[PDB]
Amino acid sequence: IVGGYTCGANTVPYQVSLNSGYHFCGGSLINSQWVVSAAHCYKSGIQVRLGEDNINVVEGNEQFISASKSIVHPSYNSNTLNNDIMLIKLKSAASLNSRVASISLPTSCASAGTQCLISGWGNTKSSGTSYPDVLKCLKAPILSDSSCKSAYPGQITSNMFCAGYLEGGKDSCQGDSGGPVVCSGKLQGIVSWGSGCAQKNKPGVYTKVCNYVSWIKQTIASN
Ligand SMILES: C[C@H](NCc1ccc(C(=N)N)cc1O)C(=O)O
Ligand SMILES: C[C@H](NCc1ccc(C(=N)N)cc1O)C(=O)O
Ligand SMILES: [Ca+2]
Ligand SMILES: [Fe+3]
Repeated sequence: IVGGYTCGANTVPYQVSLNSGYHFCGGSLINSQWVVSAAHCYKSGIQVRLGEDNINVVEGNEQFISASKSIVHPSYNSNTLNNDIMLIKLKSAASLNSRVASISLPTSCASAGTQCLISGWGNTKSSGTSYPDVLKCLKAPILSDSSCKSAYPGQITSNMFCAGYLEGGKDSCQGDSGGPVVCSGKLQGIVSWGSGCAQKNKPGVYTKVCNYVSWIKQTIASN
């Protein structure tokens, strides 16, 4: 996260870190046994780390659980990033408490102007590389479809939305991928892509979760 602030230990209880010997993507806990992340975050040997703040130190409250299976959306296109969503089933159910909790799925899509919270352990620099130890936070508004499409001509599908600031300086970044975009207590987006990080006129692009609620429920119900 670029231009954000330190969230504070366990203030974002649904945030998870996907780990394979190092943090490589974020994710969101939606129930005791399932996590939602981005399809481009797929890889074998994923360990889900819940209740984390400092990802380099065991401070307590952490729960490390192996992924039993990862389900990338069948229509995911790695070239366009359309349908960039993936479900991860935990080998064992997580112990839910004040520090580890699930986030609700949306019942309706969010409108432009809606303020949301984006979080992650991704790069904090727009021009360079600097990964944080603790979780970073950023409040960003969902942009209008017209502004989003004008920023990324012919690259925005109905399953994506832009959020952030056109002036630059504040944005999600590499390492934040798969992480949550929560608005009014509901998971509305997943950190997907963008052009560089925090660049002017190049807001972040996110997977529009409200379009996948039925798919998520039907998939979880059959697995
Ligand atoms: C999909 C992945 N990119 C991820 C990615 C994530 C966040 C942003 C951003 N500035 N908000 C830009 C990105 O390009 C990749 O290019 O491999
Ligand atoms: C900045 C660089 N991402 C580059 C990038 C380029 C094109 C697309 C796309 N819409 N097909 C997505 C991306 O995430 C990166 O994440 O390193
Ligand atoms: Ca830790
Ligand atoms: Fe990218």
